[PDB]
Amino acid sequence: PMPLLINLIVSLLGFVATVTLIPAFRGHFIAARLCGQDLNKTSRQQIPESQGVISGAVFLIILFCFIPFPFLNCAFPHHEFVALIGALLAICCMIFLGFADDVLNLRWRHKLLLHTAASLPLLMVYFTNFGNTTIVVHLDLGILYYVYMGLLAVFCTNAINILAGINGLEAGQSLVISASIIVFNLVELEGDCRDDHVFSLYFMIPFFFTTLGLLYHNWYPSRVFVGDTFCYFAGMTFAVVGILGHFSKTMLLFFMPQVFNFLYSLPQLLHIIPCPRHRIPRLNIKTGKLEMSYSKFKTKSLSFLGTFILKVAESLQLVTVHQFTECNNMTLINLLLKVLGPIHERNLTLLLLLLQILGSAITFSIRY
Amino acid sequence: PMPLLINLIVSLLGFVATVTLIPAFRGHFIAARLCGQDLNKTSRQQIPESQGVISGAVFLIILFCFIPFPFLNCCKAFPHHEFVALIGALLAICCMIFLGFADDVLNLRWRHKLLLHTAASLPLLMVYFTNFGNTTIVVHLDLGILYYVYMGLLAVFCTNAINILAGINGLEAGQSLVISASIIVFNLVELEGDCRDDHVFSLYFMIPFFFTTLGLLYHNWYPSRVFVGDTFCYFAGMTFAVVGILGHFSKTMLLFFMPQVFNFLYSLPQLLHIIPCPRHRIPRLNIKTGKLEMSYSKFKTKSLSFLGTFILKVAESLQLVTVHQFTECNNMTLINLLLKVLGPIHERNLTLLLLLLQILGSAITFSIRYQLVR
Ligand SMILES: CC(=O)N[C@H]1[C@@H](O[C@@H]2O[C@H](C[C@@H](O)[C@H]3O[C@@H](n4ccc(=O)[nH]c4=O)[C@H](O)[C@@H]3O)[C@H](O)[C@H](O)[C@H]2NC(=O)/C=C/CCCCCCCCC(C)C)O[C@H](CO)[C@@H](O)[C@@H]1O
Ligand SMILES: CC(=O)N[C@H]1[C@@H](O[C@@H]2O[C@H](C[C@@H](O)[C@H]3O[C@@H](n4ccc(=O)[nH]c4=O)[C@H](O)[C@@H]3O)[C@H](O)[C@H](O)[C@H]2NC(=O)/C=C/CCCCCCCCC(C)C)O[C@H](CO)[C@@H](O)[C@@H]1O
Repeated sequence: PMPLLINLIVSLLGFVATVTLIPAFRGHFIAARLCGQDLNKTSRQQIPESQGVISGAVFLIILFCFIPFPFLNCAFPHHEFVALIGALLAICCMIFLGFADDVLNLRWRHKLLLHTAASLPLLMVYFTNFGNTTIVVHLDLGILYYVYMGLLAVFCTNAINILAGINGLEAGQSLVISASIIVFNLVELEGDCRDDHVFSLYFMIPFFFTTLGLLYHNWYPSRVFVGDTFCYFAGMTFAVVGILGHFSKTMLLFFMPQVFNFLYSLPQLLHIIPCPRHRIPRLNIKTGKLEMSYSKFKTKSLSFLGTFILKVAESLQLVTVHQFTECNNMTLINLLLKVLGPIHERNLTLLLLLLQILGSAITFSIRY
Repeated sequence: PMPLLINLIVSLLGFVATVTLIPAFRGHFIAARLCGQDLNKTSRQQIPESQGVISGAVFLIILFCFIPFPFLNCCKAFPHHEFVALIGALLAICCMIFLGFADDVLNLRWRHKLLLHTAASLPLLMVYFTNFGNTTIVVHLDLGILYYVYMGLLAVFCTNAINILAGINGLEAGQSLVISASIIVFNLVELEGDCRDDHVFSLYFMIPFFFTTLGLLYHNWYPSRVFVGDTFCYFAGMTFAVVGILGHFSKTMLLFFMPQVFNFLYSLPQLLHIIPCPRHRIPRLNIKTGKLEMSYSKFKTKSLSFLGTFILKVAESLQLVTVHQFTECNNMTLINLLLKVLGPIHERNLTLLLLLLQILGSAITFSIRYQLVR
């Protein structure tokens, strides 16, 4: 089709724009103190933080210019245009919130409230355009359905965020997921539901190419860091395409390593097991590779429920406790390291991307 | 009406939210090093910058929560066009808040800022086309694509028109509040007239803006405890451009922009770099007096091109610019011009004077609109 072709053109041009603009603005970011040190590397220099903003900005630009082409000589259909503009509002709000958060370092409560408020537009569009709240069981979920979507949105913004820390991972898994969703959209295009999946494509192709431009700089050695800007941006874009596309189940299935990491980290997130500020592997100076990390805490003080959960985990061979208590920091990165010992940062990132691809293949096998 | 009542309620709640949250987040801003030095006082301390974002944030929140209330049981056919007007306008405003915040953090160049103003203005034009589409000026000529240009530039004007008229305390938020209040009165008067949907839309976007900006002014007033920054400048300008464009009273609105239009044109020679343009063209405080005096731009005459010398000679002829002899030319901004007309004025008094002049401009606009005695 012409719309998809134009979309691809502007998407490639936007990729070029991102790759070009990142270094042009480096001085700006550095002067603004928007930078962070590579915690998993020996050098202690600063590295541009919240680079996603540039990519994010470009992304918006692209869509802002691409809105008209689907409607060339098309009683105008205000509802599809409403879907587009509302989705763009949600995404823009989320990019803006991520950039703000990185500069300001907001507490978790602030984060969650702003996530919900910025997620409302998705519910607006969904209600006005589609507004179906029934799941096969056939039970009509009602208001709770909206809640679900809401939560889903939040999840997508924060899940990708917590599965981070090693060089190049964030944008990498984001790209794998985006590509899988693109393939799924193209397959289902010939099927019964075609408009939903071409919408998902409209939003996915430019995201894919811009995120690629960002990963170009973010790959090991990381010359830049993407930050909450990008994390929340990608999360919300995925939530949008999945919700308005009516394949949130397939998407969540694409979110397998993310879901597993989130649930695995759930005791720390809820303060059951003490949650350090940074829960990433520790580079061993001698090895030249990433070992696991631990949470050290006074044993007796811990709540009873926490001790019980930790004992269950030790029974299941998930946590390598060294009883003070030194529990193994529970993130997917550290779990891969525990199963396969010390791994180089680049190699570990690559392994994680490959596992994501395997999850996508499993999902495709389930659907088909 | 129920929607306007709910709007007023949530607007007052948002005013409280702003006045409360502004000081609460000061630690975040300071720690992030987002602050500026108060150039018009002897103190050297830092003041949190871009606090407008907070207001902006609250603003968005309010409208995100207010979108449903206009449509209550609004028949199986929902009107997507009023809804898209709302949503597109909010996309533009949010994009603009975001642009101002990122610009204050990054200190972007003029080219970058203007380009992004255009790109963030596109949603407004999309809404206008899909919903209204009229491109005829009653002067009766079809402007065609140029109308879309006009609105575009108009948007890009507003965002910047408030930004350049700044520097003293409370001028940005103050003039923005005067404008918003006058536009609210205009919307209410015209509410009972022929065009009710356009003006109730203007109200929807104006009332919460007025009250959140009031929350910001509470702290921004002299002595300034906060700075609003490009975030608030762009946010306000773009909200105004939205209500005016989609409200179909851009002429009346521009008439409300009399101080800002005059200050923009009067600054035009320096903006175009014909006459050398300093990075800050604010009135220089006098340490002895304690009042604000004019500021000049010093430069070698030889470098100055023929056109610049001509403009300067014309200005001197009209008694608009003071020139001494290298050569120094009075900085051209409405603040410096009022100081030329009235000599030294204290900071607070000068701010209040500019607000009063803004009120007079609004009154003139009402007289012209309704053919009333001045
Ligand atoms: C707690 C946690 O996981 N923290 C992570 C999380 O922390 C966030 O970090 C961010 C910064 C981090 O990226 C730093 O790592 C450095 N870095 C990054 C790459 C790199 O290659 N090298 C490098 O040095 C680099 O300096 C960079 O500043 C940020 O501060 C967040 O505020 C911080 N916490 C959260 O988001 C909490 C977000 C709260 C999430 C709430 C979840 C709610 C979901 C509910 C859904 C449900 C209701 C449906 O991500 C970090 C990634 O490194 C982890 O180290 C850290 O352990
Ligand atoms: C050039 C100019 O006007 N500069 C101004 C303009 O410059 C901007 O300044 C800002 C900084 C200013 O807020 C500082 O003043 C201090 N301050 C602030 C309040 C206060 O109460 N007390 C105080 O001390 C405080 O430290 C604060 O950091 C900012 O850097 C902008 O990027 C800067 N450039 C522009 O606007 C360019 C704007 C480009 C204009 C583009 C116009 C194009 C319009 C075209 C329309 C057409 C298409 C129809 O605004 C300043 C306001 O103070 C002036 O000092 C300065 O002289």
